[PDB]
Amino acid sequence: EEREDCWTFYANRKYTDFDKSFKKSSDLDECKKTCFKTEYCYIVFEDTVNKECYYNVVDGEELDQEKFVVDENFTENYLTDCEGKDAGNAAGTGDESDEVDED
Repeated sequence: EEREDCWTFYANRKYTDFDKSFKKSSDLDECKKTCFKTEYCYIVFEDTVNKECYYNVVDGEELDQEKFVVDENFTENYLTDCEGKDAGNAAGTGDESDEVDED
């Protein structure tokens, strides 16, 4: 749906581990839908190069951007202070940190 969960972008990051269990299919819609689906609805990891979407389907509320280190080929965006829809749109996924072009 056009009312998404709003993912707040902070930085290109990874703490170099994907144990939190993510699934990758890149459909913006699919990702929202997956987010809305679990409990957690909150962390999403995107592959900057492949333009892919991994959605965190488990509790990783403790995944903090600032304890996270930079994985250059990934963009990290997490639902920050939304927990509802109403007007849900947030185009910031891989938007911050321009290296080559817009990435």
